[PDB]
Amino acid sequence: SGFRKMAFPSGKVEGCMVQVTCGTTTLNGLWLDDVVYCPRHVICTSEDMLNPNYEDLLIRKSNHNFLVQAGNVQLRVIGHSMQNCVLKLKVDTANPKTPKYKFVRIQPGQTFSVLACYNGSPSGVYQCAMRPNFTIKGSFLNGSCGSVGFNIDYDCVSFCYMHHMELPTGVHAGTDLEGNFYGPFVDRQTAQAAGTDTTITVNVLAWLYAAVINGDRWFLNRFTTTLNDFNLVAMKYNYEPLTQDHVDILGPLSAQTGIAVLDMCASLKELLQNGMNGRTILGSALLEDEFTPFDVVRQCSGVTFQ
Amino acid sequence: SGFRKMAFPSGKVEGCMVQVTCGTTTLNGLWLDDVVYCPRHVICTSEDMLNPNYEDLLIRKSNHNFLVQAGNVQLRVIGHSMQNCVLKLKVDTANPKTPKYKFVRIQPGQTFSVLACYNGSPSGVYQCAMRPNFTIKGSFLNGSCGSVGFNIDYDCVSFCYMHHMELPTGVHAGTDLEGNFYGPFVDRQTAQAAGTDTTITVNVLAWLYAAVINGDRWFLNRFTTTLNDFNLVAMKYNYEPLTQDHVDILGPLSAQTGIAVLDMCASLKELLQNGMNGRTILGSALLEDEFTPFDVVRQCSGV
Ligand SMILES: *[C@](O)(C(N)=O)[C@H](C[C@@H]1CCNC1=O)NC(=O)[C@H](CC1CC1)n1ccnc(NC(=O)OC(C)(C)C)c1=O
Ligand SMILES: *[C@](O)(C(N)=O)[C@H](C[C@@H]1CCNC1=O)NC(=O)[C@H](CC1CC1)n1ccnc(NC(=O)OC(C)(C)C)c1=O
Repeated sequence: SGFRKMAFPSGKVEGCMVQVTCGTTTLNGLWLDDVVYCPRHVICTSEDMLNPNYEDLLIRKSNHNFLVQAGNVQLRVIGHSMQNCVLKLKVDTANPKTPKYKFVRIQPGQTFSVLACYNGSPSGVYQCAMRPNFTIKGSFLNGSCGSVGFNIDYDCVSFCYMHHMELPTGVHAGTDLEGNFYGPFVDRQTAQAAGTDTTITVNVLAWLYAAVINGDRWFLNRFTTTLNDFNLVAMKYNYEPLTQDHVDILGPLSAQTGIAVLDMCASLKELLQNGMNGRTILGSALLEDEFTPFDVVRQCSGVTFQ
Repeated sequence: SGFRKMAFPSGKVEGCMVQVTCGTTTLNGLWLDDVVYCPRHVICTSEDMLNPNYEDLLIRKSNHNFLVQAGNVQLRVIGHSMQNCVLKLKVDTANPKTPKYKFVRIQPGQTFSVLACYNGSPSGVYQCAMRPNFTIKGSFLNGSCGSVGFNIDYDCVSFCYMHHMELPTGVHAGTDLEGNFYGPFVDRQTAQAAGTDTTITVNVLAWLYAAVINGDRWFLNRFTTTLNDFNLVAMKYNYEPLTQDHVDILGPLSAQTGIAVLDMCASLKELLQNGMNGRTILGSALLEDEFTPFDVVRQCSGV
């Protein structure tokens, strides 16, 4: 009972967070086995940031210019390399708290938890989605760079995001753990703007199913719709196209509630056309689009991690 | 920048969660030192749950009836006792991951993180306020009982809530870690209901400050209100009276933004009277009251 925006338990990731310092610059790194991953811009001064040549700047560094701290233990750096926009520091000590992990690249619409960190110390955890415009709506102050996003599957931590920068309007951009940016952004202090964002339609539908599961049913109407006719209406409200794959993905929640996906689509079509008229759904006055179908099932069925 | 509902990192608490089974009931316990804390209704059969005589039920139990598992490992129960609505199971092994901790009783309007768990295994983390009506708007399924709420200050975990029950409307009730319920609720199967709730005024003002700090400033206006005139309006909308103590508590946010509390109050009055006319604040179309002044400072400064 109840429905809440919920993050994964963060403990397995907390035990991987370190502080990385290069000259004057400090930010966070991810310690897994005998490697620390962090944003490559740790090697820049503020001077360099307008248009840094990272290959050149790194050549001029040595292992000893990297101070890595795990709490109050310094980790000795014995190698370094750059992969895209991440720096990999080889250290002489493997992290005893390394979880089972993998590195994944997520798609727009997918959600994940962020462990916000400062100076290598976890400070808070919250749930985000990769927006269609390849930004995230995060909460990040100076010092947060190198904080990561992740999912847990059973015992396995999938790292999908490392934080690098803030864009206009206070949204955020970063890379996968191979250092490739999500979106067309670059790690440079230069004019960049996100494209126009859109609503993640499949997620709105997941959350309408969540609503029904939790006893909110006022928006259910007597109609069905074709996929085509739904998309005609939804594109007019800056909604992402709903695909057959999305319809297929919503199948389990459809069967659970006994409301056909295209019947839910017809309800959403009416909500877009007529508004919510001051009413709320699951305690929100807007349609929520940062719960995936999986997120809904997970929360409504109580799936667990150890 | 940016402003998100944010829970504390849950690792220190995760290291304390165990599974407790008695008979056919399995739920969660909190393992600190050599004691496991859980809801006493773990000892009930469903027929007991009508008006359980806990004292007498517990006398009939053996330490052997309590199956406590921490991951793979069975913890032998060597002692049991009861404190209000909480059961304490002494075990023969002290939790090596016990953090620095305290048990606190939270006040209505204050917030805490919940670690929802099932079968002693962590499921998820989220933030709740203790409502004025002594409920929390949580997300809990069968098996979640014994999940706890907490705040972390530096390295010290302040435990403030343990989960016992759901109420009509899909809200939740529970106890402090001494087993005393928040609100007038009782741990038995009997029809119970939350009283009428009120909106935490000071928290709404904190969140409006958070909005301004993050550059969302459209609702600011050149007007001010007296404290009394503010309360006359807001109390019509079932907002808690704003006291001078509240105004004082907001002083750091007032100072950070340069907006006096009674200036911000004029925004709030106008939002209540006229609504948002299609606009949002920090991406919400409603006024949010589950962020404390501390939560906003913490998040807009980065502790
Ligand atoms: C990161 O370097 C750190 N040490 O924490 C930092 C994190 C940001 C600080 C405020 N919010 C953040 O998310 N990143 C940066 O400061 C980047 C570094 C660049 C290599 C990527 N950075 C530098 C300069 N400017 C910006 N943003 C900016 O100008 O924002 C506007 C467009 C909104 C004005 C930036 O992110
Ligand atoms: C808890 O015992 C557990 N094993 O997890 C459980 C948690 C709830 C189940 C669904 N979501 C929860 O939060 N608690 C209960 O089942 C309590 C036990 C009572 C001693 C306190 N309980 C028992 C009976 N009824 C209710 N409430 C109830 O039926 O609420 C309705 C009217 C909204 C359906 C209850 O919480």
